[PDB]
Amino acid sequence: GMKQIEMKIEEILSKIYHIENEIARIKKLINLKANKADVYTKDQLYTKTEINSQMKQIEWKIEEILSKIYHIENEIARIKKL
Amino acid sequence: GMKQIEMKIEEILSKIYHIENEIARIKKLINLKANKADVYTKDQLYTKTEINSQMKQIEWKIEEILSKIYHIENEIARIKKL
Amino acid sequence: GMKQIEMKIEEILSKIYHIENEIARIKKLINLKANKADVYTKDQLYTKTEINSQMKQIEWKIEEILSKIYHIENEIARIKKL
Repeated sequence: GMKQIEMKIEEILSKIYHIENEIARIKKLINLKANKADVYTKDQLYTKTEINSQMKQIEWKIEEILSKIYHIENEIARIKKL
Repeated sequence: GMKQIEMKIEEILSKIYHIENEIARIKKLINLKANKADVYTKDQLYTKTEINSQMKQIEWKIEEILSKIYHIENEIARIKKL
Repeated sequence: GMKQIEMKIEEILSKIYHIENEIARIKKLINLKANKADVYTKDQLYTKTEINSQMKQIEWKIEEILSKIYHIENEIARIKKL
């Protein structure tokens, strides 16, 4: 059954051929992936949404300050009879 | 030694079987990994700790301003004899 | 042609040997890659450059406020003839 062995070998060669192709693809895919060492994880970062919320709170405080200052400027104008 | 060849073939088939299984696993693993193109690296980002430090400095400045404004309001009250 | 079969088998064994080595390497590489589940993507994050721009705008507003307050302090000094 030498011909039978020859058939099993060709089957094996085709399996290997497709595996080698899949490995070539995999290696390329892996090179497009980010390393753990080069990135930060979610626990280490604020999102845009979170930063926006923090910034909006600062804006609010600044606007309250601007209103206070404007009131003071008019209080001064009143004191100066001006 | 046809039986001997048959043994080597079965050994090879089992090696291939396990390789194919490992490749299937790998492909699934890879699909769960983040692409370099979709993420920022550490050099491009501030952490929560860094943002917190920056925000705390802004808070400090705002509190110094609020204290200045409160002093000015009382200076005005004193000028008004009020 | 038993010797011919023996040659094809050794060729196959060497192909498998190198594949197994490449798979071992791949598995190690994959373990160094970041998971999608553990990271944020670009659309979800501000970069250092963007945060710096936002912070610089806050600094600008704070400096404008400090200048306003300094002017008011001197207006008060003038009112007090002091």
